[PDB]
Amino acid sequence: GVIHPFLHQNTSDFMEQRFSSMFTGQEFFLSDHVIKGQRVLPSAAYLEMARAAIQ
Amino acid sequence: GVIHPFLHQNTSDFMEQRFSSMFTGQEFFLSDHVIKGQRVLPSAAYLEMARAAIQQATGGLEGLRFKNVVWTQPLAVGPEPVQAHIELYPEANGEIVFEIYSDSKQDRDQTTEIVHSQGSAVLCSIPDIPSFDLSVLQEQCSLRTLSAEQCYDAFKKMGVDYGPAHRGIEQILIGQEQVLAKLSLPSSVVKTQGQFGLHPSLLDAALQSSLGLMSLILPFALEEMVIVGDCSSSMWALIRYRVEKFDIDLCDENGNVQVRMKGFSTRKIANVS
Repeated sequence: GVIHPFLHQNTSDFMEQRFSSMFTGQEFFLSDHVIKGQRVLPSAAYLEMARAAIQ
Repeated sequence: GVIHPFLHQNTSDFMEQRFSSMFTGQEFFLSDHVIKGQRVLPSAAYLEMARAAIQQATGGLEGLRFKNVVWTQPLAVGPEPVQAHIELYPEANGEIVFEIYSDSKQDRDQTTEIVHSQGSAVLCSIPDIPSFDLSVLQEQCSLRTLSAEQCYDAFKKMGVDYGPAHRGIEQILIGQEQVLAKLSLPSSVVKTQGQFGLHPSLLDAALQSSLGLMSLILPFALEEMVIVGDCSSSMWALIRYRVEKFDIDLCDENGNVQVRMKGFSTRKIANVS
């Protein structure tokens, strides 16, 4: 399963700590957040993503 | 899904590169590899785990070398799935130290890490190993021939029950201080040939073939291993008795050495009857 709605999988390697997520547009934070006709990730989402990743 | 049959998920953190896998015991490398009544992860699996882990941690090739590998404890998977982990520690000299352990569920106590395998790895170049003339080796190993039925009957008698996925020995030709074993990926698992670099069936068959040299128990150790190329569906294991050390060359149908193992050692126990 997913680690976190914004952190789908850990993909870290010897060089960098990294997390990766495939956003489809059906998630509530995308389908219900439409700016100028296109689904866009909310600014707040980046802060939550960084927080969870650091945790 | 899983990254690799032995690497289910990446769990690295700022402290360590790490991969984690929950083994249920239904996988072919456990249900068909029963020693003394228990499903046990084949020793060969550890090397493949480490190989796969390194390939992920470096961003993926050939020319990998393991050195000073040890096998300390068996990973038995009973009715409860077992949580295994591999941690990789890189060093400045280019060497990668790996440790493969599992979480014990010692009730009334707090979980503790049980170490199953340790070793080092280095990314080195591919050596130009001369091909073996399989005809000459077959001639040198003409003292006796052991069929697959004979080998796995002996194993079953010793309490080692190899299921279909781990009956890679087709026959063993016996020589003096050496044997030459014909190996083949059991048709049960041919589909999976591409999921592994060091396929546990073939490599475990190579280690099984050490039986031909005339019991071996844990801890095990390996001085050196070099991955030269890919494993094939049909292969040969040239085993040479070199203290209590022997060497194994895994070769393709033409005698090319795809995997060279130097210095296998295992604890000697008296054989009963």
